[PDB]
Amino acid sequence: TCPFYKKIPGTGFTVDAFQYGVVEGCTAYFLTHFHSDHYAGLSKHFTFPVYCSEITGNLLKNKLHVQEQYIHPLPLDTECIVNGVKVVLLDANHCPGAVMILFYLPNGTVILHTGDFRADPSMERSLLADQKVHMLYLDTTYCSPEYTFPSQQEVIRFAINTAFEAVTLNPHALVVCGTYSIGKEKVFLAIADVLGSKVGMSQEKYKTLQCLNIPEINSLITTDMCSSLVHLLPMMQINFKGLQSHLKKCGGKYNQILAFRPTGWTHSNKFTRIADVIPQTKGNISIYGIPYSEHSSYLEMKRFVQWLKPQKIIPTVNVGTWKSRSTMEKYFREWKLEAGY
Ligand code: NI
Repeated sequence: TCPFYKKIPGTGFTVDAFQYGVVEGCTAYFLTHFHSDHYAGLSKHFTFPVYCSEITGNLLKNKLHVQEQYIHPLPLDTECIVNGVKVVLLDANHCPGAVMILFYLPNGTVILHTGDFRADPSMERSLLADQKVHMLYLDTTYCSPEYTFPSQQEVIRFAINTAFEAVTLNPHALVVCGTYSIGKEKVFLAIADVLGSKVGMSQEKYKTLQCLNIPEINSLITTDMCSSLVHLLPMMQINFKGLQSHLKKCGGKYNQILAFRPTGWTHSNKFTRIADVIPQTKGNISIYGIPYSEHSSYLEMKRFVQWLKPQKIIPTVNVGTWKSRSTMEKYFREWKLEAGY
């Protein structure tokens, strides 16, 4: 059945709750972003109001074939009324089109649902600064102190410098980047830019990227693999067998692959700096795992919450085990006692 942490009290609303059938009493279904664990259930047969960003609405129409009459896109940073309740959508610093949702309840309670997010100090100067938030529905993906990672900017610097050096030493090397969802576009787009290439990809992935309102996209991507030296493949194909196979398909145009896997966290982070990352190599294939995260580190999450000072926190991630739930509740109490709220 629909879990309580997907329901917004005092409303008829749910958040990211499309795989439970008709949720009894739900008058509006919000979708925070286009990732499969969150949209699971949606299709052309859905006949209830879906409330989302413009970009998520493009993807629903084009990829899932949801009918237009049931897609209700909202502008960001704008007070809107939905079934008699004031709401605002905020940028979540996740993947393209991802939002947080502020609900202003008729009784005066204010609720923030972060969806999936990477907390950032820039959020401290949005419409969130303007009133108190009582309840926070929190993306707790990496809510443990072991989870450190570098800035996205540091990671992209490493990737750009590594790719440019490789291809300049060997003009016959091919760069490959893995993907299995929207997000993390900066990785392959930044590398393509430094090399003076477009990124080549399948027709399905090109279609998906053409829904994202990214500026000058027609200048950065292509379905013509022959004209491109940065290729995108399914994440599943980023291994030695899958890459050897891909290299055969390129007909002796290339004699080396440098591949990138933009993972979330991996336990090389507890020890190793970005400067010190090394690839796994077999023959003329090298694979780099790089820690490009679109979720908050522990310290970023902690700073956001200690700034916001919510009265109650409802975790939305890692809620399935008692040991996880209890650990998270201990951190929330530490944060509250350190900061004084
Ligand atoms: Ni997500």
